[PDB]
Amino acid sequence: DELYREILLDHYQSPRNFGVLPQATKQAGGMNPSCGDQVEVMVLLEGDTIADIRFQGQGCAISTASASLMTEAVKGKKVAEALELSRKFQAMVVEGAPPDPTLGDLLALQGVAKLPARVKCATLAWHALEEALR
Amino acid sequence: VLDELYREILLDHYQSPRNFGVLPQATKQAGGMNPSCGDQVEVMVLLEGDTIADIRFQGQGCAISTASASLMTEAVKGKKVAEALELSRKFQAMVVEGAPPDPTLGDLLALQGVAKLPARVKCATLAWHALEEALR
Amino acid sequence: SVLDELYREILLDHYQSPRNFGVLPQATKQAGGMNPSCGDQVEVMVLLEGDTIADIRFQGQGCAISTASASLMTEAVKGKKVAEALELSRKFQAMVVEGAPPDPTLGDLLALQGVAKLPARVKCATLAWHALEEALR
Amino acid sequence: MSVLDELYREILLDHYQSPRNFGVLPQATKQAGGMNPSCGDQVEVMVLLEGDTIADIRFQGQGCAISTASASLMTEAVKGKKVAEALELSRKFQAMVVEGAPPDPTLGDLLALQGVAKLPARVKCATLAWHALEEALR
Amino acid sequence: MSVLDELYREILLDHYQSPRNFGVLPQATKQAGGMNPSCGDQVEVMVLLEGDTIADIRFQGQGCAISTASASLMTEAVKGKKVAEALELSRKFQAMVVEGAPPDPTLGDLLALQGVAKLPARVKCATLAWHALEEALR
Ligand SMILES: [Zn+2]
Ligand SMILES: [Zn+2]
Ligand SMILES: [Zn+2]
Ligand SMILES: [Zn+2]
Ligand SMILES: [Zn+2]
Repeated sequence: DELYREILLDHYQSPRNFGVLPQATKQAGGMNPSCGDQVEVMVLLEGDTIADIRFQGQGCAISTASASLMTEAVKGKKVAEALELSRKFQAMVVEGAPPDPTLGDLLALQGVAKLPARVKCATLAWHALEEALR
Repeated sequence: VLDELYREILLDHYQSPRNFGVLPQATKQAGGMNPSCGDQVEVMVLLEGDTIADIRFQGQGCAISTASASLMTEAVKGKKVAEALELSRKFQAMVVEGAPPDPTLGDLLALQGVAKLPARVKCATLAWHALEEALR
Repeated sequence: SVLDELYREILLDHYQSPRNFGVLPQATKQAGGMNPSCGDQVEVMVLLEGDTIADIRFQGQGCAISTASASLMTEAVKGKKVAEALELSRKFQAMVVEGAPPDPTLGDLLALQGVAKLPARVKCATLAWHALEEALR
Repeated sequence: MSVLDELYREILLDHYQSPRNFGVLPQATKQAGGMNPSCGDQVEVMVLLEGDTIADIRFQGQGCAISTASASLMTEAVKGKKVAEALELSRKFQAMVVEGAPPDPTLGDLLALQGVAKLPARVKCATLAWHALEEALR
Repeated sequence: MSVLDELYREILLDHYQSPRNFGVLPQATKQAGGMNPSCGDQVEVMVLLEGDTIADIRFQGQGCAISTASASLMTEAVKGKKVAEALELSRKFQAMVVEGAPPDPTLGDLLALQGVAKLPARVKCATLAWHALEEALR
């Protein structure tokens, strides 16, 4: 709908779930020395569900929007279902895999496939998440 | 241009969704969840007789479900329950079926493009199904 | 082409933030319009300090075109002589209804020039103007 | 540039929506008016002069987005400048919009209206506020 | 060319309208001013040094949208970095906009100004803040 341009802008300027989790079950950071992106993901698990999740860090607009979108994409889902969006998303931008409708707002970051130099900027948050949920 | 205006309508509603929130003394509420996208919604309405005196929606999902929910509450607020149902059928005929858009849909016509996006049709109709469920 | 798409932005801006939206208690005259085609409704109120349209505002719920049109309408008419407003009304209708070459004198109104290609939406744009014409007398 | 052309468009839109220095100016040293009936634009420029410098300036009127944005951008470009300087900027501005000549960066945000050179029927919409300024300073 | 283009335009607009680290830096260790004699852009960069680390940095000035956005983006890019890392960024930024070199990925959000390279006469509006930074750090 090309309104995905707004999704990117919205999340870049108003990142969701940005901050610290008082009580967290899992936590893992990530960093990109080159661009200067850094993100730490905190997660609260209840059973096999991501009860709450938040991120912290600074970096380019792409990494900030990606972290925001990722937190919104997995909150309330099961760890398994979360790891599936991760592997998938990494496909949309790393291997240039084909788009997937079940990614919803995450689609807004397809173009990252192009300009493979910034792919690192978009997967930082997802790597941190997987390192947390493992 | 029509295409330019519809794009702008969807953006405006995604950015500033109308009637977002909760109704304190809601006559009847109803919730809804999406299987293919995982969109979740809940609609609350205040009825004075058979007129939707007020309505509100909350929850969240993709941009489409939010814009569609906003446009929906805007179109039915203050309207007769029967009118809300009339708009709902017209909307679904447009989005679900390839049916030629009913001109009385107004700004809801901006979501016409979803008709050619299955797996995304449920993102648009979620709010409407919850509304119907809320109106009994 | 920084300007080549300015009209679209002007139009989109008026849809988003329509001007003179509200009411004018004690308006010299008022008039309402409605086209069941799209389901639009409009209320026009004007301040006639004699022969000039001092202030003006519009009410009613309708689609984006009806909203933008009535917005662009009030901005193009406020503070102008009654006759001047009607002159613009004719020029505007000539543009959207008859699809005639838009009169450059229309200024910002040219933002709606594309409506001439939309038979099903012509009344959406002209509604605010017909209401204006009924009020102004 | 594309990204830059869009930044400029945003600048124009901003000045269109919220023009700067818009309104009457108390103690105005002088003021001049201008009309561009070809479009239906009208503008009034008022200046407060102190020596050879424009201490303050404002404009009023109504018209297309281009003329209003040109008026707003013009007030911001000359406020606090030397009368001769303002006139110099007006020279360069009209040279860009009327002669399509290569505009130097000393026009700054005014460069947003550079494309008007390719739009003969809009040149007067852009130059109106400046002719008024010049007449208000003469 | 349009996904990030859209985002880049937004970044520029946002930094120009709401520049970051804009104000006087009281505890400034060193500072330097830069000026584009013609465009009228002026900037002053103040840095608070702790060892070889730029602990804080702020800028002051007035000018065109490009110069403001650039100064804003520059302060964000170098705050918290070592002096040598800031000078490298400056070198890369100038290679991008002055030499038109293949934009170095490490520039991040600064890549939003890559397009200024296509407008030679406006390149000085983008580099002004960086020259002031370098002078302050010398
Ligand atoms: Zn990055
Ligand atoms: Zn959805
Ligand atoms: Zn209509
Ligand atoms: Zn004009
Ligand atoms: Zn400059």
